[PDB]
Parts: sequence; C-alpha cells; structure tokens
Amino acid sequence: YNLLKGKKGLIFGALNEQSIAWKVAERAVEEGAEIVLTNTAVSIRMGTIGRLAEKCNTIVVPADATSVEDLENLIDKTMEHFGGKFDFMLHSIGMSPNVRKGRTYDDLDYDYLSKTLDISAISFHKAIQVARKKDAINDWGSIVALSYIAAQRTLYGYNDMADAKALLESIARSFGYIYGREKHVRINTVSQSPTPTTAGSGVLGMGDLMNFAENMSPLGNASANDCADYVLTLFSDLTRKVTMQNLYHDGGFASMGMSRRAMKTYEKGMRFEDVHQNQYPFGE
Amino acid sequence: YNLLKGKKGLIFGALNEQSIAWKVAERAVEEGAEIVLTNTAVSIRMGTIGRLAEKCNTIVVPADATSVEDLENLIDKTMEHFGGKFDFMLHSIGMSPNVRKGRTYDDLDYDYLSKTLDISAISFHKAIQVARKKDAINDWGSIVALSYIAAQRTLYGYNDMADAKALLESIARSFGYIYGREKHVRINTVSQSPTPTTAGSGVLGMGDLMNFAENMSPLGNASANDCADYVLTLFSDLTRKVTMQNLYHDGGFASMGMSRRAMKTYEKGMRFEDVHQNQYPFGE
Amino acid sequence: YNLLKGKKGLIFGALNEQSIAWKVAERAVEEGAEIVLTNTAVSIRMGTIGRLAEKCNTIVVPADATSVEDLENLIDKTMEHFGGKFDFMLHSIGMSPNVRKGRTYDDLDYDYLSKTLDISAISFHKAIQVARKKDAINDWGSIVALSYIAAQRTLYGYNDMADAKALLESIARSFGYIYGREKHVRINTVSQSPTPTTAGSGVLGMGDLMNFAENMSPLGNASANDCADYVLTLFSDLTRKVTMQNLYHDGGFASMGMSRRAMKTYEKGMRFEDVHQNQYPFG
Amino acid sequence: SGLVPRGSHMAYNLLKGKKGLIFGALNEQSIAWKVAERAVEEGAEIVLTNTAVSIRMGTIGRLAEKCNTIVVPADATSVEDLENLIDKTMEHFGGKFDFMLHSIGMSPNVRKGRTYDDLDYDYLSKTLDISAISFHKAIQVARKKDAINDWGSIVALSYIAAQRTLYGYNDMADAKALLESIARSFGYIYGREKHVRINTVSQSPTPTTAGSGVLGMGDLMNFAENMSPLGNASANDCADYVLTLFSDLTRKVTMQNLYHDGGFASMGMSRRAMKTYEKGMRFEDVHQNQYPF
Ligand SMILES: NC(=O)C1=CN([C@@H]2O[C@H](COP(=O)(O)OP(=O)(O)OC[C@H]3O[C@@H](n4cnc5c(N)ncnc54)[C@H](O)[C@@H]3O)[C@@H](O)[C@H]2O)C=CC1
Ligand SMILES: NC(=O)C1=CN([C@@H]2O[C@H](COP(=O)(O)OP(=O)(O)OC[C@H]3O[C@@H](n4cnc5c(N)ncnc54)[C@H](O)[C@@H]3O)[C@@H](O)[C@H]2O)C=CC1
Ligand SMILES: NC(=O)C1=CN([C@@H]2O[C@H](COP(=O)(O)OP(=O)(O)OC[C@H]3O[C@@H](n4cnc5c(N)ncnc54)[C@H](O)[C@@H]3O)[C@@H](O)[C@H]2O)C=CC1
Ligand SMILES: NC(=O)C1=CN([C@@H]2O[C@H](COP(=O)(O)OP(=O)(O)OC[C@H]3O[C@@H](n4cnc5c(N)ncnc54)[C@H](O)[C@@H]3O)[C@@H](O)[C@H]2O)C=CC1
Ligand SMILES: [Cl-]
Repeated sequence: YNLLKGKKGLIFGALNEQSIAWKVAERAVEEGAEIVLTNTAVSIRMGTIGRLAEKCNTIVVPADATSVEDLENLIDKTMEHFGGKFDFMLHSIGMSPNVRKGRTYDDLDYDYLSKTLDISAISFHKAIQVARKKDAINDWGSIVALSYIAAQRTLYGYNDMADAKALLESIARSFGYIYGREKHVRINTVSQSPTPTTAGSGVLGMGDLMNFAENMSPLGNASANDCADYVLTLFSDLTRKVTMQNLYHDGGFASMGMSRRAMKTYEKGMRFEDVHQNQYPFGE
Repeated sequence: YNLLKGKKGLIFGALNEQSIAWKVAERAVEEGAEIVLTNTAVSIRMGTIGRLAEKCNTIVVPADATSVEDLENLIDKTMEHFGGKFDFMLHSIGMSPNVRKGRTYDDLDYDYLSKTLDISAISFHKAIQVARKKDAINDWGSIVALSYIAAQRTLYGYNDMADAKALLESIARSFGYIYGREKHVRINTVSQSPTPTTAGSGVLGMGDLMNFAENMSPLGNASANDCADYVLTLFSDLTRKVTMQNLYHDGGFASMGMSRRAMKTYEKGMRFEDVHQNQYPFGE
Repeated sequence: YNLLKGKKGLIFGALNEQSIAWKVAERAVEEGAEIVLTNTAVSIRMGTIGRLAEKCNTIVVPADATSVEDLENLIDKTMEHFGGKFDFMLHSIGMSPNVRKGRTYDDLDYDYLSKTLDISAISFHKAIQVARKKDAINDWGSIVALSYIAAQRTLYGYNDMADAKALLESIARSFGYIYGREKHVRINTVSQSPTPTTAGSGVLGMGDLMNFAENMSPLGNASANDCADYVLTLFSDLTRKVTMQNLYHDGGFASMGMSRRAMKTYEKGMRFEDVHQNQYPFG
Repeated sequence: SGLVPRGSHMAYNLLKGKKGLIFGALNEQSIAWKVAERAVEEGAEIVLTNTAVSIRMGTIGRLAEKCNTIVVPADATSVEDLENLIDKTMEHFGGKFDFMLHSIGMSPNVRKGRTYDDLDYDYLSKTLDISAISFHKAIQVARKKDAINDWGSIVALSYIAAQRTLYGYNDMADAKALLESIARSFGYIYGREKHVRINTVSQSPTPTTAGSGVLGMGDLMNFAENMSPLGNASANDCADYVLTLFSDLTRKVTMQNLYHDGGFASMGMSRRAMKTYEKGMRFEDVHQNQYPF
C-alpha cells in the first residue's frame, strides 16, 4: 500500500523471526518506511536481528531500554542515521525475572519485581522521556507499546507481568496527554492475543492459555503477522486522531464473556443453538 | 443491623420465593424498612407475592411497568400508603418474548424486541420519570436496577436481553446525573451472577452458563440472598456518594480473564502451578 | 494507498457533504472501492446524495433502515449492482424525535423514544440480520457503526441518543460474535468526536459541547474527514483481527479525566506546570 | 449542598466480632483515621500502623487511645517490618483477623517537584514501591502467615487517574493503575482459597496531607466537584463506604475498582464544568427543576 512512504521509525524488541517487532520491522519497510533496529547486546548475539537488519538495509544499535544512558546513545545514533527527527517508535519489550526463575505471584522476589516493572513498563517512560528531551519525533508522530489483556482481567499464571502491563498502559495515557497537546504525537498500546514468541513461551502453561483464548475469540487468536498489520495503521496518517487508547487486537477475546467453544460441555460438531442458520460454523 | 430503620421503599418484580426482589423485600423489612410491593396482575395471580406481602405486612399494587398510567397509579398508591415520599426503589424486571418463544438473535422478531427493550430497560426510565414528576423520592434516596455482564461481554445464547441490559445501564447514568444534582438521589445498577429464578430459567443452556460462571468466579456465583445483602448496602446511608455505577456482584466473574477451573485441561484435584502454597485450593 | 482495491461496500446515511458517511464514500472510492449509497426517500429529496452518487459513479437505493422490507430490497439491489456479495457496510444513522421536538430526557415521549432506539440502534441489527440471511457479505468482511462516548459517560443535554448509542454498541458485540465465528466478518463501532453535521447541529448546545471536547482532547476534535480516514483502516485487510470493539476516535477525549484547558482557572497563555519543557504548548 | 446529612449516631454493629489492621492514619484528616474510628463504632477491634516518622510527626497516638489499641511502627515497603507487623497484630488479636485497609501513597517525584516529563527513576521506583508494591508486600506476608479468616476483606484506596489522565497528577496516576491490578491478581488467589475478597475504592480528591501535595489540588477538587452530580465524597463518606466492604453484606464483591466519587467516573461533561456556565443559569436539559442549585 506504500502506507509509510517517507516515514522513519525506531523499532525495539526484534529477537528472531517469531518476534512481533520483527514482523512490524519487515512490514514497515515493505510499506515504504526507513527504520533503525535496537535490542540488548545479549539478544543481538543470541538471536537473528543481524539478518533482519540486512533485509531492512539498516543498523542495529545495542541498548538496554532500562538504561537512560543507553537510550540517550540510541536516540543520538538513530537521529544521526536518519539525518534528524523520525515519525514512529515501537516498544516491543517484556521480561519478568520472577516468571523466568519460577517465582509464583504469591512468593515474589521484590528485587525481581522491580526488574519486571523496569523492563516491561518503566522502559517505555524512559524511551519517551529521552526521545522528547532530544525532540527526536516529528509532529503527528506515533508511539506504540505492546500490551496484554491480563492488565484488565486476571489470567491464571500470568504473574507479575499482568501488573506490569497495567502500568505500561497507564504510561501511554500519562505521556500521551503531554506529547499530543505539544506536537500532536499519538501514543497507544496494542493489546495482542497470546502469541508464540520467545517471551510468550515463558508464560506458565502458554499452550493451554493460547487454546483458551482461541476458543473464546470468534476470529481466533491474532498472529504476530496480524499484529504487525494493525500496528502499520497506527504508524500511518489514517490514525492521526487516535491517542491514549489501549487497542484490543485479539479476534474479539476482550469483548467475549463466554463462547460456546470455551464451555466444558462443548465438543466439535455439536449444533449451535443460539442461531437459526449456520448452526455448524466449525463443520459437522 | 437495623441498616434501613426509618426508610420506605417500592420493590418491583417479586414473583416467587426464588425472585431476587423477593429476597430484597424480606431483607429490607428485616433491616427495619417499610415497603410497598408491585407486580403485573398476571404475575400476582400466577406467583406467590401475596404471601410475601403478608410476611412484609404491606400491600401489593398491580402495575405493568411499561404503562405510564399504571406507574402513575402505583406512585399515588405507594405515597398514599406511606403518607408521603419514600427513600428507595428496586427495579427487578426482565423479559424477552424472543427468548421465551425461542427466537434466536440472528432471527429476532422486531415487535418482540420492542417489548424486550420496553419491559427490560425503558420501564426503568418510565418508573424514574413518573416518580420524579410526582416528587415521590426523598433527598439522598436510592434507586437500583438489576443487570447482567452480557451488557459488556457477549455470552453464547443470551440473545436480545444482552442489548436490553446495555440500554438499562445507560438509563441509570443518564437519569442519575439529573436526580443526583437536584435531590442527591443515587441511581445504580447491580450486575448480578447468573441465578436460578423464573426469568433466569428461560436463558439458553442456563445450567451450563451458570457452571461456566462458577468456574470463572474465584468466590463462586452469588445467590439471590447474596444479591439482596448487597442491594441493602446501596439503600443504606453508607453508599450516599455512590451513583451512576454498574456494580459487579458476581464473585469476581467480571474481573476474570481465565480461571484454572475454566480450562478444558483442568480436572478436580489437579495441582495449581501459579502459587507456592495452597496448591490444592479445592482439595486433592 | 489503494487500501480498498477490489473491495465493494454499502454506505448508509450520506445526507450532504458534511455527513461522516459522505466523507467515508469519497475516501472509499479514492482508495479503490466500489460502493452503493442508500438514504431515506426524504433525505434523498432534501439533501445532495445525488451529487455524491455522480462523483462515486454509482446508484442511490432508497431505504428506511427501520424497515425490514426496505433493507431486503436494498440488499437485493446492492448485490445485483455488484453481481454478488460485498465486503464492507457502514451504518451512519441517528435521529431522536425527542431531541428534534425539544422533549427533554426527564419528559420523554415514549413513542418518540421507541423511534429514537429503532432509527439509531435497532436499524443496525435489522441491516446485519437481513444481510446475513441473504449471505450478502464476503468472508473477512467489515461492518462499522458510528457511535458517541455518551454511551459510557453522561454529557449534559445529549438526551435519549446517549441510551441509543449504548444499545448500538451492544449490537456490534452480540452480532460480532456470530458473524465472526462463521465467516470471519468483523463488527466494530467508531466512537467519534462531536462533529458539525446536520444530526450534530440538533444536539442541545452543540457549539459549547464541541468546545468542551476540544479543550479535553490533547489532539483536538476529530473532523468528519479524520473519521473517514480511520474507518478506511477498519474496511482494510490490516484490521482483520479487530472485532466487537468500540473504537474511540476523539483526539484522546475518552482517556482524559481533566485537561489544563478544561479548568475554569485556565486562560490561553498560562504556563503549564505539569512539565519541565514546552510549558506553553498553545503559544 | 453535596454535604451528606449527619448528626444522630449510626450504630449498625456491622463489624461486631470483627478484627482489622489499618495502615495510613497520619492525622484526623486521613481517610484511614475515619475508617478506624467508624470501624470501632461499628463494633470492630483494630490494630493501627504507620512509619516511625509519621507516628512521631502526626497524631495517631490520639487515634490509638480513642480506639483502645496499639500502634505498631512499620515501613510498608519493608517485608521485614510487615512480617513483624503481622506477628504483633495476630499476637494482639490472639490469632487471625478479618479485614485490612491499605491507605498509603507518596511520590518523591511530586514531593521534590519533579514533573512527569522529567522523572527521577529512583524516585519513581519509590513512588511505585510505597504507593502500590506495598499492597502486594502486605497481602503476600499476611497470606504466608495465614493471618486472615475465610470471607475476610482487603481494601486499598485508589484514584481515577488510574484510568483517565488528570493534569499534574504525575507518577501517582501510574502507581494507582499498578495498585488496582494487584487487587485483581491477588484477589483471584485469595478468593479461590479462603473466599477473602480484595477491592480498591477509587475515592474523590480529598483534602488530606497526601492530597495537599497534588499540583493545584484546590483547582482539581473544584473541577471534580463541578463534574460530580452528588459533589465530591469526603473522607467520612469514604470511611462509610469502606465499612460496607468490611461487612458481611459485600461477601460476593471482589477484584473490583469501586468508584466513590459522587458520580465523577461516569460523567463525560456536566453543565457546571462548562466555561459558559455561571451559577443560576437555567438548565436546558430538563423540563422540571431547571434551577437545581
Ligand atoms: N507473545 C505474547 O503472547 C504477547 C506478547 N506481548 C508483548 O509483546 C512484546 C514483544 O514480545 P514478543 O514479540 O512476544 O516476544 P520476543 O521475545 O520476541 O520480544 C521481546 C523482546 O524484549 C526484549 N527485551 C528484553 N529485555 C530488554 C531490555 N532490558 N531492553 C531492551 N529490550 C529488552 C528482548 O530482547 C526481545 O527482543 C512484549 O512486551 C510482550 O509482553 C503482548 C501480548 C501478548
Ligand atoms: N436470574 C439471573 O440470572 C439474573 C437476573 N437479573 C435480573 O434481575 C431482575 C429480576 O429477575 P429475577 O429475579 O432473576 O427473575 P424473576 O422471574 O423472579 O423476576 C422477573 C420479574 O419481572 C417481572 N415482570 C415481567 N414483565 C413485567 C412488566 N411488564 N411489568 C412489571 N414487571 C414485570 C416479573 O413479573 C417478575 O416478577 C431481572 O431484571 C433480571 O434480568 C440480573 C442478573 C442475572
Ligand atoms: N455529529 C456528531 O457529533 C456525531 C455523530 N455520530 C453519528 O454518526 C452517524 C451519522 O450522523 P452525522 O454524519 O453526524 O449526521 P448526518 O445528519 O449527516 O447523518 C445522519 C444520517 O442518518 C440518516 N437517517 C435518519 N433516519 C434514518 C432512517 N430511518 N433510515 C436510514 N437513514 C436515516 C439521515 O438521512 C442522515 O443521512 C450517526 O449515527 C450519528 O449519531 C457519532 C458521534 C458524533
Ligand atoms: N486525598 C485524595 O485526594 C485521595 C487519596 N487517595 C489515597 O488514599 C490513601 C490515603 O491517603 P490520604 O488519607 O488521602 O492522605 P494521608 O497523608 O492522610 O495518608 C497517607 C498515608 O501514607 C503513609 N505512608 C507513607 N509512606 C509510607 C510507608 N513507606 N509505609 C507505610 N505508610 C506510609 C503516611 O504515613 C500516611 O499515613 C492513599 O493511597 C491516597 O493516594 C485516593 C484517592 C483520592
Ligand atoms: Cl464459539
């Protein structure tokens, strides 16, 4: 569509070809954008962002998004790369040392929790505050962070990441009010389906949680590729009046109370009794 | 507790001893309130409200809550009975001819739908408008309607009643703004668990829907007795600053994304892996 | 962008060049869609939709969206025009006889309220039910209705239309579950800024309400043209996994509790004390 | 006009036989002070707690005397202090108790006049710890010691900045969003196990020590007042609402964020909030009572 022709952007969090940020990167460049990539020194070494950088004809700047100093260096190197200001920024970063080290929500380590909140939420505030201090972002620019419905409605096992996502979504509102009134920069969260990614694979019983979400979601779970398509609309000029929103991209999960497929009495091929026609939507 | 000592109220919708309004009536009188009861002529003949009125030492005034003329007579008869104004009013009325006659949501009769919205929602506006025109309600009075989470999140089978509840909840906001600023009268909805009542029994697959909600709700489903206890707090002086709220009374259902019990892989006695202690909350 | 190349759509409610539906129609055809237009016989005679049909190289099918018979005819004529099924549908319809006749929320006529709810909300269920019975909509198709935040939070004067919008948004969820699981058709509401349209000009003190929302919204109110741009995304393949959503398109109004500009004590030129830099965002 | 009528004593014995732990009573203006007084009038036994510094600078000693109980010093960010607090509370009651009020909030960023676009991130860490994580710390310690009876009730105080942005409210808005999530996360666990309910009360802007620290609090309270059809809720009003949540009557209410704000949370635009409105202007949205004030 050439949706982002002439646009420049900074993308965090592309680890491997499964990463939501990897798909956003590829699609942004396919749609005419120029991008800069960033990840931690460890993720650069252990994943395949080098191949993405090659495909997108750009550079990878190492940064820890919890380090104001690293973020300052990143914005300088990004603005140097572009020869000035850029239009869009994707925060696609999440990690809990509690989840990683198998600490349960009722037995948290509070030093771990501090890192969960810093990596998964405060990093967004740190990126925006540094970018804004350096005036890195053009008027009518677009900032997105990826979030999850555990921020609003509890999911068994999701642990301290649920609370981190509630904090992340609040920062989008808090900083969105400031950046919008000044420079018409919109800031939104995209609340994505459970998705098969490195960070996703660390969620307790993720395969079973994904099946639950699939059964609840009338359109089924959104893929990482689907998410990239949606994020492209938020980077495009067509969403210039959308700000401070938490935007569910989940095939309807957020709006569902009880699907037929989620019921324990349901088996595939049972007749749907809530409709007069198409009573076998998943076949006989 | 004598929570409603000196208070006078009008209770709609007591059909039989299963009715949420029946429990609210019993409990209101136990807590020192004087009440007036109303139902349709047909429901008075077909149900047991006569026995409740005997227990509560009061009158039953026949009224169709879709009839402004019946509501005018009801308010006159209520104020005559009390010798003037009263403090609280319970709307506990719901019916869909589409649900009763097995019309599905994709095959509605639109005359039936008009009646669903009239009985289940517009009757609330009619009751408040007629009461307020006759200045029937004391300053710092309390008006409650009973609603259901389908108003926000879709449940398989719930049909046109979901849309009616969304409409009912909006009327509580719209009229609450007016009655609050004028006479400090609070207007709220209580969003109750799925409950075994005459109206509840008409819901598609209600037993299985109740089972789903019970698995999703950490405290379990609320009974009609539990709901009456909660409604008593809204009629009491202790909630005088709570208005235009939709209050979930549901053992946590509204705030749950996915419980362990709701998962198809779960069986009774399986160890919970989201906690360090009490891993068998439902026994081994 | 060619965002809607090869797509076909039915657009309700284009009255005149200020209508949100008029802007959606222009922008849909600019983006490569083919459309069919509809409005009431009265609106076709009193408005300028004929001019839009000419610019969009298409037909105007008369229909009362409260009439199942008229919707059945409309969907037949639309499918005949396209030679089969279509991809998107815009519901852009609202009217309150209570508001029009100066009846206040505390003194409703209940026959007028029944018409408000029919025109403003039930018409959306009627359109979807008829279309679905005729299998009118392609898999991965997109249905949008225009709504307003009065559905969630009370605005002085907005009257029975607030209640109608809550009902409208519920229909999107109820029907969205069914059409989604069957044919992957998404159904969403766009909750738009107060906008200077014919319907908008009927709102009690619309000018003052629009100024309140402008001051509360950090990006400012969304225009009808801005709204048309957003609706384009929902008809595009890029939003295929977005359904049963009420989507605030309002420059941030829905997420604001209190802006500096909303405060009685604020005057244009006062220093913003909540930031370290850009303390004069409005000069 | 919005001042709720009081005078005659309300004695409902709502909390007769119940035992509670109350955080955050600094002085007679504190919401937690009102909750403590009202809980004892309704028949409860309480234990009080605050920081060493707050105990020394404030008047909690007076409250402790009125409520015939002890003040246990504790920094609610310290797991060790909370472990001590829960042991001293259970020793005082001779076992488990029924309710706990978290009424704690402070931002070093707000106190030091650091703005949201120029946060100190060590200060932010402390805002989040004091204002939100402390609630997790208190529930985790209490639950590990099985301190709370079946059908018990835990409440924390929050503010609508958690959902809708208010000019100047700063990093406390984000802290309140985190606090309300902890209520849901821990409510699921404590509910399913022992039917212990956990809720937040989202209160009006209130003239307290912590409240007076909010940038232009006077002007924010006036905006909320004009936007709230019943007017702002007082600390006394909030205490009355919290009593219902500690009472048996709310046993099926959990993981809720409960707005106690005279309707502020459900309002889009009040007539009073509009710049064109002056006292005594006719309301045109109604046919009757067009001069409601
Ligand atoms: N996979 C899922 O189910 C869902 C994921 N999300 C969110 O999407 C975002 C991206 O994650 P995914 O693509 O799923 O997984 P991923 O594992 O591909 O990406 C996570 C990224 O976070 C980066 N990261 C970790 N710590 C960092 C630090 N200190 N500084 C900078 N970067 C750091 C990692 O290097 C990695 O590139 C996360 O916020 C995640 O929570 C949201 C909803 C669902
Ligand atoms: N049972 C459930 O699962 C739930 C019920 N509710 C609501 O609680 C309210 C009370 O219903 P329940 O006690 O469950 O059932 P119920 O069958 O005991 O009460 C329904 C009442 O509505 C009355 N009614 C019907 N048409 C009427 C008319 N035209 N005018 C006046 N009254 C009329 C009936 O006579 C009956 O007394 C209803 O609004 C229902 O939707 C809310 C949440 C869940
Ligand atoms: N103007 C505003 O401030 C806002 C408007 N909206 C909504 O946008 C939609 C379109 O209205 P606007 O473009 O603002 O005004 P408009 O006056 O340009 O369009 C309203 C349309 O509804 C049509 N209509 C009325 N009765 C009808 C019937 N029985 N059948 C079929 N069509 C009928 C009219 O003919 C007209 O074309 C409405 O739902 C409105 O409530 C939503 C948010 C804000
Ligand atoms: N006043 C207002 O406008 C509103 C206040 N709230 C909340 O109500 C709660 C109570 O505050 P208020 O009664 O308004 O003010 P307050 O100043 O009377 O109470 C705040 C309390 O927090 C305590 N505290 C501070 N740091 C602590 C620590 N490390 N450990 C233990 N305690 C500590 C203070 O000693 C004090 O007792 C707070 O969570 C506040 O944010 C909620 C909504 C509105
Ligand atoms: Cl399903």
